[PDB]
Amino acid sequence: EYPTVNEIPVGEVRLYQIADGVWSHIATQSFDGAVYPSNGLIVRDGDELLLIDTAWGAKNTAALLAEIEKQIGLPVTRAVSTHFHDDRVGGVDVLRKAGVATYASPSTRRLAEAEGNEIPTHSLEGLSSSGDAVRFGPVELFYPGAAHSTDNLVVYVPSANVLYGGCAVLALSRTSAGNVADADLAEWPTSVERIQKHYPEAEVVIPGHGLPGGLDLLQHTANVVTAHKN
Ligand SMILES: [Zn+2]
Ligand SMILES: [Zn+2]
Ligand SMILES: [Zn+2]
Repeated sequence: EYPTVNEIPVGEVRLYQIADGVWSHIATQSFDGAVYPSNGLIVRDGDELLLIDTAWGAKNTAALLAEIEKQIGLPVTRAVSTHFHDDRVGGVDVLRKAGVATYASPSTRRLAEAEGNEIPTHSLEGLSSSGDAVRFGPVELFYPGAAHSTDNLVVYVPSANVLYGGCAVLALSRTSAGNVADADLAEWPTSVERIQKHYPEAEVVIPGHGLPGGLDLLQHTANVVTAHKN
């Protein structure tokens, strides 16, 4: 029942309910000759919402806000981008203009600036080194170490044991490590191991692109990245 890339035209956004007050959002985008799906998260924060990642671009993110209004009907007040690529920060300006407080680590902000991407405005403190974790409303933010990018964060929702891996975690469908332009292939398996050790009770694991699954998405990722690296 999870929305697939084949089912979502570019410009449309789907929501998928994972638990009471937890949704993923799914969008698609034209990239490097293909159409890719992309996931983010929505977590209820009292009578407000916390958004994890944009929907990969301004038009997609505007559609996301519209979809949230008609499906959930609570305001997005804060957003966190989990690394500096456009599928995570592309749309930050739309969010900011809509009244949303956009957040990222200092590293992500720096890298977004350097890449010419939109820059989340507010800085997350306490995430500078491997293994660091902080609470942020209804979620925990965790820096597992460099992986898909040097700055990538993962997000855990303890109310539902939902682990949002973002792009540091690969879907089972991936046969390569994907876009590795900014990746640390040497560190990535160790960073996955940190996630495995810190979140052993995760029920659901959501990758940055493609279908959610269980904990074996983590070991899958380590396996693919190690094979790639070799
Ligand atoms: Zn990325
Ligand atoms: Zn602000
Ligand atoms: Zn990605």
